[PDB]
Amino acid sequence: TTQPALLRLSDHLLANYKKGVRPVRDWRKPTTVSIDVIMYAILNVDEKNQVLTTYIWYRQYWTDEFLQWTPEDFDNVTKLSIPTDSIWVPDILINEFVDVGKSPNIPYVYVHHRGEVQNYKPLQLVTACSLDIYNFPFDVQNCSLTFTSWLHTIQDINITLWRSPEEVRSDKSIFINQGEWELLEVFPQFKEFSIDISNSYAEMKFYVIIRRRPLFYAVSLLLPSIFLMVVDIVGFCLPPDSGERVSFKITLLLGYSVFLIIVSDTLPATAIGTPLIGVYFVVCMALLVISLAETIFIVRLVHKQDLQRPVPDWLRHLVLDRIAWILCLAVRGLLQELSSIRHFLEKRDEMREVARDWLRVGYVLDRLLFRIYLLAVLAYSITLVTLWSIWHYS
Amino acid sequence: TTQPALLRLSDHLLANYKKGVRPVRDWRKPTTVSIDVIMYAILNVDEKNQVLTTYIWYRQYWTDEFLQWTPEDFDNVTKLSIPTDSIWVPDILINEFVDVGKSPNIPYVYVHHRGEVQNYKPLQLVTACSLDIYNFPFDVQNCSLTFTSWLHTIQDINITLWRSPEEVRSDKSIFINQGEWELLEVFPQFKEFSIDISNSYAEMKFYVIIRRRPLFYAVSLLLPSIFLMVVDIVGFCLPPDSGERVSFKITLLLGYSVFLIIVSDTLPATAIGTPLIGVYFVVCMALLVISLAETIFIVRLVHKQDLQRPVPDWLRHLVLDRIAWILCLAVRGLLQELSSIRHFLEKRDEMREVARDWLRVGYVLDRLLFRIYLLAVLAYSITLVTLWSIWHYS
Amino acid sequence: TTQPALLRLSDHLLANYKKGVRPVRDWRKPTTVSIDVIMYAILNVDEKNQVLTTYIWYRQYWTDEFLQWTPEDFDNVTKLSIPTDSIWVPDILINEFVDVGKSPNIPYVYVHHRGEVQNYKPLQLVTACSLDIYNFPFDVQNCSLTFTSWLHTIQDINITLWRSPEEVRSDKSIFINQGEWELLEVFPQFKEFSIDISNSYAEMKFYVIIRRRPLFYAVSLLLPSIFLMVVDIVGFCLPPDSGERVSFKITLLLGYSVFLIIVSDTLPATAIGTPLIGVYFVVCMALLVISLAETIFIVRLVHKQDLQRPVPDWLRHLVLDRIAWILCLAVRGLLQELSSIRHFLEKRDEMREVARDWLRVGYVLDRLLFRIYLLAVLAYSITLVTLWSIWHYS
Amino acid sequence: TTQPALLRLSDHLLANYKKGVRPVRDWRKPTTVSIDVIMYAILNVDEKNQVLTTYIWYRQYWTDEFLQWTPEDFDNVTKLSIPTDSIWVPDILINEFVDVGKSPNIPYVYVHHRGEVQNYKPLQLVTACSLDIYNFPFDVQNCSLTFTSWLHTIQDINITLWRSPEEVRSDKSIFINQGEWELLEVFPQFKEFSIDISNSYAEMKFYVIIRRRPLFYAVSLLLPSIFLMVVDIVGFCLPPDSGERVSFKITLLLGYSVFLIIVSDTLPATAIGTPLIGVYFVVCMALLVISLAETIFIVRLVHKQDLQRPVPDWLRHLVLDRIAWILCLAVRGLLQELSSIRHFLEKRDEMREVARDWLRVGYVLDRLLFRIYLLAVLAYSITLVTLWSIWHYS
Amino acid sequence: TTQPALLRLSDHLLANYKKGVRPVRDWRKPTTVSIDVIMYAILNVDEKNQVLTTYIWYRQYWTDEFLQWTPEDFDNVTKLSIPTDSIWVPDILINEFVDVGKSPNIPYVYVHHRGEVQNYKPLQLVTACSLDIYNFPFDVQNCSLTFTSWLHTIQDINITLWRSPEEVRSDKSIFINQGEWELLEVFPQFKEFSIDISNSYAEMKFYVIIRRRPLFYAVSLLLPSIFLMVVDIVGFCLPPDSGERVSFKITLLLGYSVFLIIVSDTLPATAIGTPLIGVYFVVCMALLVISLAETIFIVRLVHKQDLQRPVPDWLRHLVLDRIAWILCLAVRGLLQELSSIRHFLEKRDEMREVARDWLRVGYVLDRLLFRIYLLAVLAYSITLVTLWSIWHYS
Ligand SMILES: *[C@@H]1O[C@H](CO)[C@H](O[C@@H]2O[C@H](CO)[C@@H](O)[C@H](O)[C@H]2NC(C)=O)[C@H](O)[C@H]1NC(C)=O
Ligand SMILES: *[C@@H]1O[C@H](CO)[C@H](O[C@@H]2O[C@H](CO)[C@@H](O)[C@H](O)[C@H]2NC(C)=O)[C@H](O)[C@H]1NC(C)=O
Ligand SMILES: Cc1nccn1CC1CCc2c(c3ccccc3n2C)C1=O
Repeated sequence: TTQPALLRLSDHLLANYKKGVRPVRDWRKPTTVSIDVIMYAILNVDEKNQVLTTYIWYRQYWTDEFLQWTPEDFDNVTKLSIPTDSIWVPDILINEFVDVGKSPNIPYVYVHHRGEVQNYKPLQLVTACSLDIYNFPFDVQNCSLTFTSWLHTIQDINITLWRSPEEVRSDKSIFINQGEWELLEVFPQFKEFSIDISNSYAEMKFYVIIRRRPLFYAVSLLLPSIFLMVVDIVGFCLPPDSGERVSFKITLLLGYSVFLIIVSDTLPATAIGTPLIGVYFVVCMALLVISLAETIFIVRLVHKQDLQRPVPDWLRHLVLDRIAWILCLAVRGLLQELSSIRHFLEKRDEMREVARDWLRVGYVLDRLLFRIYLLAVLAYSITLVTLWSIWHYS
Repeated sequence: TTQPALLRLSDHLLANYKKGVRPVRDWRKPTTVSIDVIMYAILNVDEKNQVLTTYIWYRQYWTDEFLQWTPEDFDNVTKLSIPTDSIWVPDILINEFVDVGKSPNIPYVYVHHRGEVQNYKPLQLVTACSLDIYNFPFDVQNCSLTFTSWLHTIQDINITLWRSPEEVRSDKSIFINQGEWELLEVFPQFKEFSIDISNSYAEMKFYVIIRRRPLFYAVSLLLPSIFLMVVDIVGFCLPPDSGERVSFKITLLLGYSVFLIIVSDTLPATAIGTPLIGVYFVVCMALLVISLAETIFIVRLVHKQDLQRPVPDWLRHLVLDRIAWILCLAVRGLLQELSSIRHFLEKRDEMREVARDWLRVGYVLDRLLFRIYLLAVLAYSITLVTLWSIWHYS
Repeated sequence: TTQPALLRLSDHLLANYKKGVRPVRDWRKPTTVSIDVIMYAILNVDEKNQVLTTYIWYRQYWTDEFLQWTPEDFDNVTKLSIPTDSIWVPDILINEFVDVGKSPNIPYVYVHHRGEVQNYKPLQLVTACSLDIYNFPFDVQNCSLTFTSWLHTIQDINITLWRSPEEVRSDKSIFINQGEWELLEVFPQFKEFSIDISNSYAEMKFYVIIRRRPLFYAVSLLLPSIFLMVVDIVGFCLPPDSGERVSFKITLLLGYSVFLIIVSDTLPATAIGTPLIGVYFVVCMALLVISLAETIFIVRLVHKQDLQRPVPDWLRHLVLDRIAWILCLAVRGLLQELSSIRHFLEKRDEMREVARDWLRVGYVLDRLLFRIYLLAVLAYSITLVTLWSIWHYS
Repeated sequence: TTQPALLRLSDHLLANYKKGVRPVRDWRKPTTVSIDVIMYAILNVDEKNQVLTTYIWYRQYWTDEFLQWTPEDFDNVTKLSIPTDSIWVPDILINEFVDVGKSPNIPYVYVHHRGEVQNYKPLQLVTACSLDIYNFPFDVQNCSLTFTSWLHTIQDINITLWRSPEEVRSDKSIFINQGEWELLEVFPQFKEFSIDISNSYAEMKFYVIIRRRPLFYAVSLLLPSIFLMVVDIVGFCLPPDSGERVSFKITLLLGYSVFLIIVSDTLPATAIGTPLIGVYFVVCMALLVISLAETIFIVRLVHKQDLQRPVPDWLRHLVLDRIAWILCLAVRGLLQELSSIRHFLEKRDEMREVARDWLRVGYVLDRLLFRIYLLAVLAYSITLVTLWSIWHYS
Repeated sequence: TTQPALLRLSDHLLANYKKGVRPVRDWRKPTTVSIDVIMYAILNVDEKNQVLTTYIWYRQYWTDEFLQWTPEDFDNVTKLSIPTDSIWVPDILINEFVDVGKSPNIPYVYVHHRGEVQNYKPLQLVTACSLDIYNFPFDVQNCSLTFTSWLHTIQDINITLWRSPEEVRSDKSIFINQGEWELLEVFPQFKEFSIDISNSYAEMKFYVIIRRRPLFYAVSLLLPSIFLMVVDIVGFCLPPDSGERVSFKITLLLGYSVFLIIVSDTLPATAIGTPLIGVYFVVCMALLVISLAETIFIVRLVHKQDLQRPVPDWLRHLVLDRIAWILCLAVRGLLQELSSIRHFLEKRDEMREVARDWLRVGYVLDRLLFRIYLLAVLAYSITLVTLWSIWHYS
C-alpha cells in the first residue's frame, strides 16, 4: 500500500457494509445492548392529563462482528468516529410514550477495534403515569420508564445494564434543583415480558421517584385561610343590637366564597374526589356558618318587637347561674286628666323595661358563645400543627 | 458459494426488488392486509370542537410473492429484519382525520420465509366525532375509527382482522385509567363501501365506547349549589322589621350570579342548547327569587307609613284561623289646656297601636311562608336523590 | 421476452423518465388539470385575526404522453400504482394562505393506459378571509378559496373542473355537523387572472358560504339580560322611606357592570365598532339608570329635614287630579307654665304633619312612575320579539 | 439528431451541471440578484415581546452562464421550467429573524435562454422590532426588514431592486384590510454594511409603516369611563343626613377599581412606564376621591352628637353672603313641679335647634361644592374633546 | 488542461472526498475549533419553569488538510463557497438544552486555500437556568451557556476562542433593548471537564448577566398600594356613632383582598417562598386590620345600651390629662300625680346624660388613635423611600 492518509481504514470496513442486516456471524446469537440513564430535569407534571415530561441523558453500546480490524498495520489506531446513519442501530423505545419530544441529533458514534459501538444521545420524553393526589402538598410519585425493543424478540435483542444498579440508584449529580420537584432515586429492574409462548420481549424498567417541595403551597392557600379566622375573632366585639354585625358576617362569607373558587382552579384533583386539603376547607366553612348562625340568634332575641316577659324558668337558669361560670267637681275632673296622662307614661317606661331584661340575657349568651367558639378555633389549631410536626420530624 | 456471512440472503432478495409495484404474481388477486388495534390512552376530548385525541397500538400483516426463499441452504434461517423504506407498504388511513398526530417511526419489519410481512407501529390520531352532551356528568360516547385504503379499490387491497372480533371487544389490558374517561369496549365491524358501480373500497370500522367518570363534577358544582340553600334557610330567622333582611337576600343573589358565570365557562354545551344540569339551575334561581319576593312583601306590610286599620275581613281570616293551623273661669281655662295635651298624647299612642296589629299580621305570614318554603326545598331534595339512585343501582 | 413477473411494465416506462420536464410532446399545448373539492369540517373561525381553518378532500387529474402503453402484450393490464415522488406533479396552490397546515401524505397515484394520472389527497388549509360581525349571532359568511398555479402561466397549465358545477354546489354529504357552523353551498367559478399583457394565470375560485347556529348565544347572554330586568320589577315594591331601596339599586348596577365585562371578553368585534347586540345593551343600561334616577328623586322628596309646606299649586295638581288617572297670682303663674308646655307640643305635632303630606305626594309619584316604567319594559319587550319572528319565518 | 420529444434540451444543460459552484465564467464578477416585495397581511403584533408576524409575497432573479442555449435548433423554445433543488440558489436571509415561519415550497423556477432564472415564493416571517406605546390607540410603527446574504461578501453577491423604488412605496394592492392595522407605505433603501476592511455585506432594507385603527378602543375603555362619571352626578342628589350617601360612593369606587384591573390586563405597556391613556385614568381617580372627600365632610358637619353653637364668624360668612353667590304652700309646691317639667322640655327643643342651624350650613356647602365639581367635570370634558379634534382634522 | 470555467477547482477537491472521517493527516492531532458569540435578544424568561429563551449569532472555524490547494494555477482564486452538507462538520452542542429551537439554515461555508473553513449561523436556543427571585423587581441573573463536543474527547476536538475574552465581555452592539431585560456582560471561560481518567471533554462556558428593568412594576403594584392608604386616612374623618364607619372599613378590606389575589397571579415565586415584596404587603395588611380593630373599639364604647357611669379612675386619667397632650286632700292628690310625672322625666334626661360622657370619652380616644396611626404610616413611608435611594445611588 501507500500512505495517502488514514481514511483508508474507513474505506476498508464501510465499502461492502450493509446497514440493514442485524450484524452477527452466526444468526443464533442475540445482540446484547447495554444501557443506562442519568436524570437531568423534570420539565412538567400534568396532574389532570396524567402526563409526565422529563429530559434525560442516555447512552448505550453493543457489539458487531463486521466492524473489526487489527490495530496494527493501520498505524496503531484503536478507535474512530463513524456517522450514525451508515451502521446498524437497534430500535430501543419506551412503552409509555404518548407523544414525541424534540431532542437534538448526535451524528457520530465511536467504534473500537473489537466491534464495541458506543452511542451517546440526549432525549426529551413525554410519558404517561399514574399520579395520586391523596395528600396534595406532601406527595411522592412513582413513575415508570420501560426501555424495550419494539420489534425484535429476546433471541434477537437482549438488554443489560452498563454499570451496576447501585450506582444508578445513588446518582444525583447533574439534576436541576429549585424547580418544585426533588429527585429521590432512580432504581432499575430487569423483567422478561412475554405475550405467549415463543414470543418474549426483553425490557428494562426504571422507576423514578420524585417528591414535591411543599413550600409553594403554604403562602398561596394557608396564609389567607388563617387570615379570615382572625377577622371573625375581632368581629364578635360588635354589640349585637347595633345592626352592622349581620352585615359584617355576610360580607366576609362572600369574601371567602370568592377565595374557594379562585384557588381551586389552580389545584387539581383526579380519581379520588378531593385530597385531604379539601376536607380541611369544609371544616373552615362549617366553622364560619356557626359564626353566622349564632349572630342570627342573638339579633332575634335582642330586638324591640313589642314582646313579653322573659320566662322566670330561663331567668333563674341564665342570669343567676352563669354569674359564677363565665363572668363574675273641678278637683275630680282635673284628677281624671292627670291619672290618664300618668297611665300613658307608665305604659311607656315598662316598654323600656322590655329590652333591658332581654338585653341582659342577650349579652350573657354572647359572652358564653364567644368562649366556646374561641376554644373550637384553638382546639382545631393545635390539631393542624401536631400533624405537621409528625411529617417534619424525619 | 462461500461462507462470508449470512447477509447473502438479504443480497439475494433485495437486489432487483422494485418497491413501487403491488407485489403479486397474477395481477388479478388482491393483497389482503390483516389489522387489529388495542387501546392505550384517551388524551383529550374537546366537546366544543367535536374532536377526539387518542393513542393506540397498531399492527398489520400482508403477503408478497417477491420475498420468498427456501429456509434450507441459507443455514436454516426462517425470518429476518428488513428496513421499512425498502419494501412495498400499503396506504391504510382513517376517514375521520382532521389533523396529523406526531408518533415515533419504527424502521424495521419482519419477513417470514413465505412472504408474511409483519409491521408493528404506534400512532397518535386526532379524529372528529359526534358528542352528545344531553346529560353532562353521566354520558357515554360512541366514536368511530374507520380504517380504509385511500386509493386502491377492493380488487387491489382487501382488509380483514388479525384475530376474532370477540378478543378485540374484551381487551382492556394496557389502558391507562385515572384519567376522567373509562374504556368500555372496542367493537369492530367490516362494511364494503362503494361510491358507484365498479369502484368499491373495503373498510374496517372500530367503535370505541367511553364513559365519563362523574366524580369530578360533584365537588365543583354540586357542593356550592347545596351550600347557598342552607344560607337562605338561616336567612329567614331575621325579623322583618330590622332592615338588614333585604340587604341580606340581595347579597347572596349577587353571590350566586357570580357562581353561575364562573362555572359555565368550564362546562360545554353543543347542538342541544343546555344539558339537564342547566335545567336544574334555573330551578335553583326560581327557588331563590321566591325567597326574595316574600321578604319584599312582609317589609311592605310591616312598616310605619301612617297607615290605617287592618281589615276585619283579614283579621278574622288570619289571626284567629291560623292559630290552629301552624302555631298554637280659671278652672275652665286650665281644663281646656289639659284636655288639649291629653288629645296630643291619645293621638300618639294609637299610632303606636298602628304597628302592633300589623306586626302581628306580618309575623303570622312569616311563619306560614317559612313552612311552605321549607317543604319545597325538602320536596325537591328527595327528587334529586331518587333520580341518582336509579343511575347508581346497576 | 420471458414471464418473470409483471413489474416489467414499470421497468418499461420509468427507465428513462425525467421527472423535471413538463410532460408534452409538442411544447405549445398546455397541460390541463381538472380539480374538485368536497368539504369535510370547519375547524376554527377566528373573527379577531380574520383567519379561517378548514379541512377538505381534494382530487385532480391531468394527462401526460410519456406514461402510455398498449394494454395488450402486458397481460391486459389497464392501470397501476406508481409512487408520487417519481413523476411530474403540478404546483396548485391557494392564494389565501397565511400558514401551512399539517396533512397526511398519499404516496401513490393511479395511471391509466392513456396517460390519465389521478391523484387523491386530503389537505388542511388555513386561509385569510373577510368576516362581517354586523349582526353577531345571525350571520352568514362568504369565504373564498382560489386554486391557482403559482409559477406557470396559462399557456403551460390550465385549470378546469372535474364534474359540472351543479354537483359541486349541492354536495353536503360527508360534512361534520353539530359544530356551531352550518355549510350552505360551495360554488365554483373560473376567472382568468392577468397581471399585464402576455402573463396570464388561470385560476379556479370556490366560494364557501357558512352560517352560524345561533342557539349557543341565547343562553349565555340573553338569559341573564332578561333576568336582571325582573329583579328591578320586584325592586320597586320597597317603600321609599325605608333606606335599603337606594342600596338595593346600586348593588345590581354593580352586578350588571360585572356582566358586561365578563361576556364582552368572549364576543369579538372588528372593523365596525360594535354589532347590533351592543346597541341592545346600551338600551339595557339606559333603562336601568332611569330606574336609579327615579328612586334618587323620591328619597329626596320623602325625608325629614325640617322642610316647609307642600305648594298648593302642586297639591291640587297632584293629589286631587291623579285620583282619577292611576288610583281610585298663682292661677296666672301656673297658666303661663302650661301654655308654654302646650306650645312646646303644638310645635312638635305639626312637624309630624310635615311628613304626612310629603309622604302622600311621594307615594302618588311612586305609583305613577311605576306604571310608566312598566310600559317601557313591555313596549321594548315586544319589539325584541317581533324582530326575532321576522328572522325565524323563512 | 432525432425528434423523440423536447426533453432533450433539459438533457443538454443539466447533464454535467454542478449545483454547488457559484455560477460564473470569470470568478471576479459578482452575481447580482434583484428582489422586491409586496405586502399581504399583518398577522400579529406582540407589544410585550417586541415581535412582529407578517406574510409577504417575494420574487427574485439572477443570471448564470451555465444555463444558456440558442433558441433555434431546439424548436424555438425560449423558456422552460426546472425544479428548484437542481440549480444554484442564493442564500438571502433577514437579519431580524427570531424564529422560522411555516410557508409553502415552490418546486419550480423559470429559465430564459440568456440565463435569467426567476424565482417566485411566498414566505411567512417573524421578526423583532421596536414598538413605541407612548400614545396607545393613535400610534404609527416603523418596522424594518433587512434582506442580506448571510455568508457571501459584496464581491460575490450583490443586491439590487427589481423595479424602481417609487412603485414599491405606492403599492397597496393585495393587502388584507379590516384587521386592526392599516398599511401606509413600504419604502426600500440600499446600504452597504461592513464589519471591517475587506469584508463588506450588501443589504437591502425595507421599512414598513403601519398605523393602528383606533375604533376598537373607544367602546372598550372610553364608554365605561364616561359612564361612571354620570352615576356620580346623580349621586349628589341624595341629601347628606340620610345615611346611604356614604355607602353609595364607596360602592362605585369599588366598582371602578375592578374596571382598572380587568382592562389593564389587555392593554400593554413597555419601556416607557405608561402611555398617555394611563395619565388620563389617574385624573379619573383623583376626580372621584374628591367626590368621596366632600361627602365625608358634610356628614361630619351634619350629624347629632350633642354639639355646640355654629360660630357667628362662620354664620355671617356663610348663610348671609352665599345668598347672592349661588342661591337666591300647695300653690308653690305644684309650681316647683311644673317649672321643672318645663325645664326638661326647654332643654329638649333647643337640642332640636342644634341641627337646624347645622343642617342649614350643611346644605349651602353641598350646593356650593356641587357647582364646583360640575365645572371641573365640564372643564376637563372639553379638553378631552379639543385634543381629539386636533388628531381628526388632517 | 483547458479553460471551460473555474468549477474545475471544485471538481478537484470534492471528487474523492469522504465527509465521514475526521479530517487530519496524522490521527494523533486534535481538530481545534474556534468559536465566539454575540447576543441578539432575550425572548422569554420563565421564572416558574426555570427556562430561558434567547437568540444569538454564532460563528466558528477549524482546519482540515483535505481542502487545500495552491492559489496559482487556478487563476489566483483564494477562497470559494462550498455547500455545508458535503464536508465534515463538528458537533458542538450546549449542555443546558431542554428543547430544540427553530432557526434558519445556512447552506454555505467559506474555504480558504490553507484549509480554514469558516461557518456563520444564527441559532435560537432554549436553556435551563437557576433564577433567584429573592428581590423581585431589582434582580440580576447569572445564566450559563456551555458549548461542548457531545461525543469526541479532548484528543479529538478541542475548543478555543476566536478573539480575546476582553472583546467578548464588552460587546453590546446589536442587542435589542426596550424589552424588560438589559444585557450587562457576556464573559467566557474555558474549563476542562472529565468524567474519569482518559475521558476528558473540552468545553467553553459563557456567562450571560441580565438585569430586569424595574419600571414596569412601579405602576402595576406600587400605585394601588399607596392609593388604598389615603382612602383610609380620609376614612377616619367619619364620626364613630354614625353607623357607616364600620361598613366603610370592611368594604375596602374586601377591595384590597381582591387586589392581593389578582396581582399575585402575575408575579412568580420559586424555591424561597416569597420575595421581599411579599413581606411588604403583609405589613400593608397588618396596618389595615389595626385600622379596623380601632373602629371596632370606639363603636363598642360609643353606643346606647342602658350603660352605667364612666369610671372616675378613667375620667381623671382621660379627659383632664389629655387636654394638654393632644388637644387644647286634692292639693295632695294632684301633687302625687305631678311628682310621679317629674320622676318619669328625670329618669329620662339622665339617660341622655349617659351618652354625653361616653361620647366625650369616645372622641378623645378617636383623636388620640388618629395621631398614632398617622405617624405609623409616616414612619413606614420614609423607610420605604430610604431603601430605594440606596439602590438608586450608583
Ligand atoms: C414503585 O412501584 C413499584 C411497583 O412496580 C415498586 O414495587 C415493588 O418493589 C419491589 C422492590 O422495590 C419489587 O420486588 C416488587 O416486584 C415491586 N412490585 C411490583 C408489582 O413490581 C417500587 O418499590 C415503588 N417505589 C416506591 C418508592 O415505593
Ligand atoms: C456567575 O456565576 C459564576 C459561577 O460559576 C461566577 O463565579 C465565579 O467567578 C470567578 C470569576 O468571575 C471565577 O474565578 C470562579 O471560578 C467562579 N466560580 C465558579 C464556581 O466557577 C460569576 O462571577 C458570576 N457572575 C456574576 C456577575 O456574579
Ligand atoms: C455532558 C457531556 N459533555 C460531553 C459529553 N457529554 C455527555 C455525557 C457525559 C457523561 C455522561 C453521560 C451519561 C449518560 C448516561 C449515563 C451516564 C453518563 N455520563 C457519565 C453523557 O451523556
